[PDB]
Amino acid sequence: FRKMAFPSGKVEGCMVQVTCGTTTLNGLWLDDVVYCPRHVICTFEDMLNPNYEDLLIRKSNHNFLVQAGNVQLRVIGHSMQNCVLKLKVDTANPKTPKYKFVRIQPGQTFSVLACYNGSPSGVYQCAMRPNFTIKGSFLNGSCGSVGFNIDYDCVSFCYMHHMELPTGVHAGTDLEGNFYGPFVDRQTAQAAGTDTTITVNVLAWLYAAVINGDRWFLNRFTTTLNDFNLVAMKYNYEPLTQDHVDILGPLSAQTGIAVLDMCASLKELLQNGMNGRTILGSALLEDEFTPFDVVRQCSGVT
Amino acid sequence: GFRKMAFPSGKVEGCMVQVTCGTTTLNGLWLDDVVYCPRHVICTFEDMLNPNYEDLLIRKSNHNFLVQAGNVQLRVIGHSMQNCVLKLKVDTANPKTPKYKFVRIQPGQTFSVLACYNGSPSGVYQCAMRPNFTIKGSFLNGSCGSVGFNIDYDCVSFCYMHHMELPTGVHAGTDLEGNFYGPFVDRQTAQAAGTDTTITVNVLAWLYAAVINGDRWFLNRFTTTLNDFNLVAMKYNYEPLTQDHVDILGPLSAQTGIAVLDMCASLKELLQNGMNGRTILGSALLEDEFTPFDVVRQCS
Ligand SMILES: *[C@H](O)[C@H](C[C@@H]1CCNC1=O)NC(=O)[C@H](CC(C)C)NC(=O)OCc1ccccc1
Ligand SMILES: *[C@H](O)[C@H](C[C@@H]1CCNC1=O)NC(=O)[C@H](CC(C)C)NC(=O)OCc1ccccc1
Repeated sequence: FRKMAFPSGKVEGCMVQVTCGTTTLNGLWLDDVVYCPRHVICTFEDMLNPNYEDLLIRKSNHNFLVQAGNVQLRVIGHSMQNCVLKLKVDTANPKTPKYKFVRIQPGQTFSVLACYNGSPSGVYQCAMRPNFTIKGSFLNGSCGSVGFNIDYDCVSFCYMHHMELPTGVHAGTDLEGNFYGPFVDRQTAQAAGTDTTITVNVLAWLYAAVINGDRWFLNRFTTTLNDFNLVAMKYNYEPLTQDHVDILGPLSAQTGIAVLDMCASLKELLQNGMNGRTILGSALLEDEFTPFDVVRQCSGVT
Repeated sequence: GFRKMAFPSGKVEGCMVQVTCGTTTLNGLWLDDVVYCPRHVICTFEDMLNPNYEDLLIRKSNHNFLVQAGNVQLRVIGHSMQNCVLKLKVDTANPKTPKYKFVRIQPGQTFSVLACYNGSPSGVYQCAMRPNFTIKGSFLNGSCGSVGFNIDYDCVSFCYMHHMELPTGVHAGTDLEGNFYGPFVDRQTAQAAGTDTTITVNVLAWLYAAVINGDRWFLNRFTTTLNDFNLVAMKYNYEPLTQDHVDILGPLSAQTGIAVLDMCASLKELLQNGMNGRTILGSALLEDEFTPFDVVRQCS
């Protein structure tokens, strides 16, 4: 199995650069609005302790340089929504895809289109960790790069990049500017809370193993969801939600293995280990494949 | 941070089409007025078992090829065969053709794959040409004609077209000139690859990436000569490290202050002792599908 990103072309067509003063980052151009992180309006000195409402009062439409490549897009209005700036421009992007704005849950995965100066540089799969960080790959100038999923030509944007935490993981917002997790867009000392393993995704990977014929771990036990959740937390595993049980439905049906039966199989792995054996060729339980990712890879969805 | 990252696929997405001959369907690459696709599209499901391609091709007409770009059919006005690749001349030029080149990559080099089905892009991921000329892909029925590529300043360098899956689950294909990487043939028969080896220069590049990313547990105070390292590498089915490789690792050594032969001593310890259940960049195994260039591009 490999981490497979979505094709990025529909998003590539929406990336622009936004500059204020000498601070340049990326923005997302959909119809006649450009979305970008609000700290574009900060000087380096401002970022330590910014008063964003006051900083925005000192900015006019003509203070914003928005460029598609080297081509300027005239700003005709501006507003701030939470941690994102919305710059109304005088041109509707002809490459705007069908799109939605969505707020994802921990455990969900998405493709990141890493960009610099409005120019796409690479694409990779990320998972939202339970502590609301992502283990990304971002350098200076990457803010405003977005994360997304695609379903049948509709792009669901879920992440906009804002910052790096001292442990080297990354934090950001949805496209309404609301941070994932307890982070704020100030250049202050912030720490990601203790992370946990994404149980629903480990279960998805056990189903993927079963589908490919690797099933030694299937036991003769079962469990209740509550009993499992209480034990899983003792092993630094996330508890399962009703939604998690439901999204495992299709893999459960495909393999004929009840979700709570697989939970009991995982519990044995946690209480006794792997005892030298492997699953899908690995001694470690992978937790960044969602049940959708497993079915997406085993099917030919485009 | 450090991830396996692919090139943005938009420039290639605009070139993918569907090609059908009878009941066989796969993908094609549309550049200017030509569509490139694997020649086994002309085979029936049963022809595939043992095809004679020149004999099968002379019996086809232009109208036997159905090329669809999205919903729109392109009319085939000519066809030729170049090795294992069919070149279909269409009456329409692709307005989305990027600046491009056809290249044949070297074992150990990496490229992005755009997996497609029925002419529609499905996923993108990074692959390496293994020393035994297989790739570890993720491809299903209908993925043939999917391409691999690298992108440099808006010029797309096409290096791979997908043709088949081996019994072991690894994959084989050709360059855009139709010549297979490796000793494989486009016939529906079980084929084995030569014994694979590990790409040593890539493992070292990845160890330098782990250092850049503030990880050092595997480093040591020992040192080694190039020849003494290659003796141990060969013993562990690793590829030889050349002076050219040592040179290519130069920038990464200067950035980290770790001489190449010092990183070699580190890797030799890793090979003879194992990782003892520790991990490097979240991995339990030594990763060999990042080139030195891949590490530099992502780390700087
Ligand atoms: C936006 O491009 C940038 C992305 C960072 C650059 C390095 N890797 C990244 O992901 N974001 C920032 O520079 C961000 C701006 C604040 C106003 C949110 N600041 C930041 O990430 O600082 C981290 C930091 C905090 C405290 C001390 C030292 C560094
Ligand atoms: C083209 O879409 C397809 C890609 C395969 C399909 C399964 N996964 C893939 O990557 N290629 C073929 O179907 C190919 C046809 C030519 C060799 C004529 N055949 C193939 O990959 O099967 C090889 C094989 C050998 C022995 C047993 C089973 C399969």
